[PDB]
Amino acid sequence: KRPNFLVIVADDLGFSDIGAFGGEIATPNLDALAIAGLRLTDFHTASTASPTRSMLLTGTDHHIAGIGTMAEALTPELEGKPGYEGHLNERVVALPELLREAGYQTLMAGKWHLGLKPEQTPHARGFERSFSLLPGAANHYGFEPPYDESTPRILKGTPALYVEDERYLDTLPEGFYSSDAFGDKLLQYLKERDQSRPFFAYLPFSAPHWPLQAPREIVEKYRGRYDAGPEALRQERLARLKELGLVEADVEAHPVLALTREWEALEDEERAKSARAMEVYAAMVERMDWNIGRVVDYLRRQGELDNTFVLFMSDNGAEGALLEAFPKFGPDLLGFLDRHYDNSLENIGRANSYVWYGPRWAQAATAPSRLYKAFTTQGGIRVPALVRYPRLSRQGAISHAFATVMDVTPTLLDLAGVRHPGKRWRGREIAEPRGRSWLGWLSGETEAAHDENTVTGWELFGMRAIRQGDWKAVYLPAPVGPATWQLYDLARDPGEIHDLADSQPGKLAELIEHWKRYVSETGVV
Ligand SMILES: [Ca+2]
Repeated sequence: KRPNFLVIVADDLGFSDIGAFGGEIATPNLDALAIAGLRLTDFHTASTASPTRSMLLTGTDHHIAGIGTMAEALTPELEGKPGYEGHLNERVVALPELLREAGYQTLMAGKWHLGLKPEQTPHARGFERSFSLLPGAANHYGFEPPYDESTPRILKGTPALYVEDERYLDTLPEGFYSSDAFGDKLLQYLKERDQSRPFFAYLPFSAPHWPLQAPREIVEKYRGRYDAGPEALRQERLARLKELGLVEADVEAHPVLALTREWEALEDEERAKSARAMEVYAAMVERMDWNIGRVVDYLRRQGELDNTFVLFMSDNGAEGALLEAFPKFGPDLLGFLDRHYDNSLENIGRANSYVWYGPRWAQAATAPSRLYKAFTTQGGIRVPALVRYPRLSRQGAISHAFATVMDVTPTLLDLAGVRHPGKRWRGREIAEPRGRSWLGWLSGETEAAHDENTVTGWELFGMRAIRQGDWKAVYLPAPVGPATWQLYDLARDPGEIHDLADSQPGKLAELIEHWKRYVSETGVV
């Protein structure tokens, strides 16, 4: 009996946000899956959305698969470079393409971020039914600003661009809210399925990505919950992570780094607005979980859930960016929002608000890790993940076994009984996976899918990392870092605090040789 797959991806959700990962946010559906399943604490993505998604659906690195950098960041200089096409390219075959030609029904509702053009949509790349937001973000209610010369580039790049199969949509339905619409559509496609054949269901939410927006009735459940601020929260999260066994009691958390004012330096009005942004975030996460519950509860009542491999993950670390801090996102983002949105306290969270919660709230959720989204430190690339599938032996536990998002395609092919086609598919050259199937590990035959000699690289925006076993070197250029390689023993120092470059040069030099091979093999520019 071939299993079904349900692959759920949160957008910018933090490590300790979910209850079963140490958080205060109501996530009852995900908690039940997590505690019955396997919770992963050493599972990694890339540091932002589209790199990670290209890896998820191929089993190889984003510099091969077409998102060598984010499409939104491409330059004339990068044009023509293999794997910097700005969309999922044809140097790869996608997981749904392989499963569909083997009898699986491929169903998707959510954010794509792997191409905007017709030949790059889910319908072109293996999904028989799909309801999708093509860009990397959008207003969750479909409220659009005017688009003219004056519009900030970050808003120009995030329109509410939706497609259903081949149909680029003209209007969005009344009551549109991104998470609810994705739950509604995937539920529709499941109810309409051929019940005599398995499905591959992909549920990439755009929540809890900015702009932070959620139903007022849910935000109201969190009124006052965050009045003590993001460092009080970080302390609550760290304590809970340790109580639950997700982090060891002796772990030294990375200090919090922000150019903004600390909570106690803020004025009452400023704190109230920041706390409300976190209340709205919490509601986004709760409402995402509610929609997950609708899908999972349907499958449960169908008697399909126990034969469904359920994977939940976030796509990168929590979002600590200050969007106002980047001229590339402008011009004049704050002024534009002042003149076109209403970010006053009582409107934060509504369709015509536009807020993001900033670096201190983000680092509460990445703690004890260093930094957050778009960095190659663990705060950017270690994300929460769970697997619920009762056939497998390793269930009910917390695992600190090393894993990455590139392992997912090989694992699901393995479970599906489908071989990766090798180096050719549909008359073209394609890449072979760099990840490894989890089935030996999850069946109890081995302790992990990787070992102390496994080598994994990362690069984005000029930031780098290279890992072998539990040794990891990081390169952060100015003014994000010292502009030289730093070396961490993640087994002793998960916070990437103690730079061993000077005391262990032999190890660093080994990892630099691995970095150079990673560059060569994947086409890093
Ligand atoms: Ca993301």
